[PDB]
Amino acid sequence: SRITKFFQEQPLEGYTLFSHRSAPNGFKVAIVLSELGFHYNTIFLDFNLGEHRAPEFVSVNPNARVPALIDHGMDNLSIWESGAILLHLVNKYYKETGNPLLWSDDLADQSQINAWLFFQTSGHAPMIGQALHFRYFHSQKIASAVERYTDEVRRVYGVVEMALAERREALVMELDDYPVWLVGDKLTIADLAFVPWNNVVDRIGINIKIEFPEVYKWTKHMMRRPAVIKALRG
Amino acid sequence: VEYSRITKFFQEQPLEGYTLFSHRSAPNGFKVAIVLSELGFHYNTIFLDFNLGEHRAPEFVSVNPNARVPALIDHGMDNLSIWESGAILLHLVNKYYKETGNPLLWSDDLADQSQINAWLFFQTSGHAPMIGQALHFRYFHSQKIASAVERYTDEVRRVYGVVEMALAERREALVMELDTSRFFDYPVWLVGDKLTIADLAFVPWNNVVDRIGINIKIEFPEVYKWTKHMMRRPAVIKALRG
Ligand SMILES: N[C@@H](CCC(=O)N[C@@H](CS)C(=O)NCC(=O)O)C(=O)O
Repeated sequence: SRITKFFQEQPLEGYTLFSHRSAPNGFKVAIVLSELGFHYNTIFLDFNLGEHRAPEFVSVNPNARVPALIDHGMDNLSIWESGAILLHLVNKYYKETGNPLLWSDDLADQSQINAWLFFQTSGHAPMIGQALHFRYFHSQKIASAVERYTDEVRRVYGVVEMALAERREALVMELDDYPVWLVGDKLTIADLAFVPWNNVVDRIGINIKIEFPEVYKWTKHMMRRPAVIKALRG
Repeated sequence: VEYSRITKFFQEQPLEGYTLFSHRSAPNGFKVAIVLSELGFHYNTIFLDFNLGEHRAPEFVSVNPNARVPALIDHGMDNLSIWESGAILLHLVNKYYKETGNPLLWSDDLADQSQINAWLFFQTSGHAPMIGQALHFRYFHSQKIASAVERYTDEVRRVYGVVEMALAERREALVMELDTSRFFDYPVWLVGDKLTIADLAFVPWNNVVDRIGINIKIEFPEVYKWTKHMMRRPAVIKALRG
């Protein structure tokens, strides 16, 4: 219950992140949190000891998974889905700052960003997770099952790859080496949501540098960003 | 592969309003319709013929790069195009909010918005997909894999447990909040003690789970009442029916 008295004298400001030393989705919030300049504690839970299943924590995230973020300033608000946490942070920053950093003050851009973000957490992350399970942890080796998800994951990358190619193509049509982004010709939580998972697809035989050119650049760019490194060391 | 029809659509696009690209067996398609309907937004639905490869129409893969449904076009906003059911809902509730002043199925307070998304993502991230895999192995995979079918059926029963537990707490709340009992059948919601897109998002699928052998009414009491109130609403009925 190391989480108990952590709930009897909580901070007056700042944030407390609930992640795991390997949870890619946990890294999603770290990166965004660092990028926006928010100061935050980080509590790494141990799945094996079942800590993400203990009472005091599912009181924070009923689903009992990571990440989960306590917003101390907002009277210790609890947000749990990584996607929910990102939209909360960029919203929170735009409200305090007046500058849509990693976000957008335009409605059509927000929709396009939410689109790529929902697509990421629902069509990209889950499938990868599934691919990982059948290749490394499922109670039995079943190729058809692994192929299913690795294939789907390639379908997804093909989607983003073609998307980035059109953006590039659009840029290059500037005949009178630049980074490309999914929305608004600017980096947003739409792009950063993919990096944590992009760095792990090799464990399932997907070579981005060889298979997805525009994606390799897109992600080489994000990986070179301090915050992404400044919090990817586990 | 005949999408000569879909191509015609993109040359003569309506002035303003909304067009929805869905399919008669797409729960997520109806999740959109249901909300598009609760907010009073008029719209025409195009049911893409996947068998004819209409979802591969170059014109359609520009609106929705992922060639999947739903997909909503906001003609009013210069034919803008949103493609994730979750992204479509948020578009609607925000659009509705700045155009009326009243956040129907939404919330005007930052906190409540975070809590609504939480459930919303949970529904699009952990609910729909697992139900899609359970359904896949139990019915369409290339071979029988009982362990794969059990794995996903369990996840669906586990996520349902989360919602059920969530709704149970909300009930206990209201109760010991005016009984200082009859109020054991007063409508309850996930956030703000009001119906929101957080709640509605689930109804389309909640009628799909019998196919994987889950009996909500017998196994999820709180969920059962929850879905039944939403099902009695005129706007919901019109949506699922059309
Ligand atoms: N839909 C959630 C997924 C949460 C999730 O599955 N998190 C993983 C870590 S990436 C976890 O908690 N795994 C522990 C387990 O499954 O027991 C999100 O995107 O935040």
